[PDB]
Amino acid sequence: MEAAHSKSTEECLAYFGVSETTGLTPDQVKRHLEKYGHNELPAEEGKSLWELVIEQFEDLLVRILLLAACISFVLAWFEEGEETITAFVEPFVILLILIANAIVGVWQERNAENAIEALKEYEPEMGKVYRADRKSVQRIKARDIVPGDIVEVAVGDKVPADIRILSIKSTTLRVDQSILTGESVSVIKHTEPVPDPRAVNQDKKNMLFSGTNIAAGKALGIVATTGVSTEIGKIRDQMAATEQDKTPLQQKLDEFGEQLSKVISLICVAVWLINIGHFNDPVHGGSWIRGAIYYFKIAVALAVAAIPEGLPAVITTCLALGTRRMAKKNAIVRSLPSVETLGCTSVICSDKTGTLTTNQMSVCKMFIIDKVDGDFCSLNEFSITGSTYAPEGEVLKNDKPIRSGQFDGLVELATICALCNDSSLDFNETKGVYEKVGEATETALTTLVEKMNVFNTEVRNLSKVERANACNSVIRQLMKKEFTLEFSRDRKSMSVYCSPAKSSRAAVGNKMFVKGAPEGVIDRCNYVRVGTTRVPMTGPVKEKILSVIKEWGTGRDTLRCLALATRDTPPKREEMVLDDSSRFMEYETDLTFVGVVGMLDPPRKEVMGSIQLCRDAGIRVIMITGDNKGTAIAICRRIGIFGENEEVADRAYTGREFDDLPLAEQREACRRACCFARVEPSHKSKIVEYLQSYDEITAMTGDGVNDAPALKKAEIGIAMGSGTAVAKTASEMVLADDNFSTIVAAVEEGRAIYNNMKQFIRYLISSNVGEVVCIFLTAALGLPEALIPVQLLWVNLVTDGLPATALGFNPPDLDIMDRPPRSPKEPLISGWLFFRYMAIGGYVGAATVGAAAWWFMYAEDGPGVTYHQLTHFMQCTEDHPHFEGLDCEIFEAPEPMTMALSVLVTIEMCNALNSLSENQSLMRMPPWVNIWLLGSICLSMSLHFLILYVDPLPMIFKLKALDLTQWLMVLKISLPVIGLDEILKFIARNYLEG
Repeated sequence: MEAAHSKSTEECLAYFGVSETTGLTPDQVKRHLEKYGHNELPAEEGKSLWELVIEQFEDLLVRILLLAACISFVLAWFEEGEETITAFVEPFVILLILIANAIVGVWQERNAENAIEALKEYEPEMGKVYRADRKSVQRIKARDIVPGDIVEVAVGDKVPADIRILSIKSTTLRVDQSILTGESVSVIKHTEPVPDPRAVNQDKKNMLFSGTNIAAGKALGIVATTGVSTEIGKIRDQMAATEQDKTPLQQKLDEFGEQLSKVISLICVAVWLINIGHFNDPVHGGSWIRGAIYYFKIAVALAVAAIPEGLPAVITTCLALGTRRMAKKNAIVRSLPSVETLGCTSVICSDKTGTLTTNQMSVCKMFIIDKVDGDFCSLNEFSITGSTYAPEGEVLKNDKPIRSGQFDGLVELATICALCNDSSLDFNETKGVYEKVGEATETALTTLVEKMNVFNTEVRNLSKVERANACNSVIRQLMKKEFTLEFSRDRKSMSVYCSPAKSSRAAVGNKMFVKGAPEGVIDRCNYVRVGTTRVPMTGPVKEKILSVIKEWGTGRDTLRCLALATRDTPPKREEMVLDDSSRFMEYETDLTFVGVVGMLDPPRKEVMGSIQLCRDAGIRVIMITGDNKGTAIAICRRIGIFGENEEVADRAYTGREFDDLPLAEQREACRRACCFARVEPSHKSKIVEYLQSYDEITAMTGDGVNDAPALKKAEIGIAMGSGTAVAKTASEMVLADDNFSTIVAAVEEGRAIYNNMKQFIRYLISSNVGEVVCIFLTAALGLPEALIPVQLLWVNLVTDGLPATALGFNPPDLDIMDRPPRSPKEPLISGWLFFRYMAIGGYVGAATVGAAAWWFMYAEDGPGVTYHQLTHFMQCTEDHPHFEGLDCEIFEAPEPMTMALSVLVTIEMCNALNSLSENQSLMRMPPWVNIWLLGSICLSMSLHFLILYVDPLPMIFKLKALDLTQWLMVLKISLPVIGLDEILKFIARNYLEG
């Protein structure tokens, strides 16, 4: 690793003193071991999440509760033993709950690391290295690279470590970058320097890393690095040995968690500390040590209520049962905790040629020179009938279907596209896929001549395999190809040499068909192919070629234009010396320029629909591409990635521009930025960091054996279907098909997931404040019962799980997409929503001042008594030395404790209107929306009978009162005060309707 890309290739030879000639000798091998290492690469290291992020804060309350329970038992058993009855069995039931906490805990960890799960392995086959340590072409194996291996990347060499190109033993070189970038495109690197000091991998466009050499390019490259030192290794393991990030909904878990824990830990301790007086007094005190431990357990019950353990297991359950009915798009669901987390997606940064450009590269347009007189040209311009790898659908004459063989120029044109085409299309029926065999450029040509069907062959009548190459090889069966000299960067053309078969016309009547990059062809093309005829290169003809390159090339319509020229006067294998670049170049004149074909990386497709919602309504799609700025501009406008014919400069920033400007302006590319041109993993990470500092939290695409800080540190790894194992093993949302719906159903179904987590987390935070305030009543005042430790846990058992899933979840709420644009800046805890939370908190607070404390009077439906005066003075009742302690303890009696428990259960359950819809209250009551609440009510009902009547529970808790109206003090607050939240939804800009 060195500036290398920037520097002379000739210097790069000297950098290790190596060549095909003077090869890597044994002490050069040694010399390099003695510097760089030898591809020591860490594996997987799927680190966990749950306990660390949640339990290990409140552990010192919730888990040590077990120890405190044991100590209270140990005390009592030495003092009044069995006699402690309720609070004797209470430590055992606390133990039972702690066992259940541990079970729920281990389930949650074995999902949290199971999100990460079995990340990374499988390097594909390395390369043929020339060496001198054995001067033999060693098909090297991953570890035994010793920087300076002279790798012939060529036939199926998955380029091993950090390489820089030295020399090519062919005129083409195409190195696929799927396995390096995500972007599944066989890029043109180049032998010579890329002068700019940019350290990133696209800007290193002569440095090679894990790229697929697609055989078209018998190259030779120097291994510039090996080991952790290697860019590939470094960029793997700095993410994928310890992966995690904000995984979008988790960032909104922060909002609650980060504050809550610290507050809860503190207030639990405060409840204990204030009690210094009130631990001494009678039914808990006397032996005030009991009192202290009692209040500790009460304060820990407060912690349980405020940080519910069930909650994340519940999301995992909602997730499981949700996702299997959501996801009508590409979503190979790699792991459960990827999805109900993914559903607050804010940016989908997809690599270009997968989905956003369907990796189905066919020719979309062409023009031939039709006929020319008085220099004015009939250019027989055309679009091609129908996108995709469909060899059906011929050619449109402006733009209506025509069998292409009806036009004279299209004969020799088709002969170019079939012959000057050494790659292919196959229809591997076995896999059901039209495989783009070899270079996508020539696959496009294959599909083109199949569509064209110049020789009117039956085609769809041979097997659909043969139908990918039939018309093609009919042409080849006439004009027998008899060598090819492939596309060089320099001459900007390739020469296929072909004459008839059967008719012995080789050498003599042997034509040459040339294909290459625009200008380099259009100037050597000294003749215009006037369809059949030939004239010189005439003016207005060349003028309209020179419009087309900018027309269908810088307009919204932009083709990847490829110029095609026939040679008429039959060249000679006898004059064709078959070696140098320029030799070929000068043979390539007498060129009757036929026209330009254009492969616009699929037309329609479809990729535009999503992008509206992915510009405004929420989830911004970015194109990641190896395309340069100018091309990417138009290439994006073509598919609505920048929507209309609006201005640019900004909308497609290059990874170069991005990196030229220091980190502030680099950041100030990222917000709502529509495309990032010339980008790879090294840029993808930076894009995420900047997106996160706008809250445009990510889902980033890649596949490659160094896409790791774009798989994670990127919220969700979107695996390209394409190259490497590590996509499909380590990225959570695997793509398979090219459908654009994948994007749309984030702004649809992903926002449903967001609403799931909303109503779910809402319920607990609004209801279970009742449990929270119960602790305040029982602990601060003289036992005016609400919820003794075990009694608390029953309300928990009612309110966690079942109501959260009941609202959640399923069709969550009304207005699924139709809900306001989820503009990445909305909190979870929206101001007026927090006001609602506090209002419901006020309600459950007042209802717990009810509990038994108020409720022993007014309309009790049981204890026809009162002394609700006394409650005010703290030191109420509690066994004899207390204010008015003639009685033992009126709240300790059967009906009040059990009923206080029961009233909290019911009053918290009333929140299942306020948290049911977010705000569309009345209209989200009809049972075709999520009404699992029926099951929640069934829980409360069955548990009511159980807790009251079935005596084993009355031992631990207290005994039955009667199923009745009950609590007409407190219950008759609930429904009116819920109606007050209706009024609160109408406060300000006061409409009064709902």
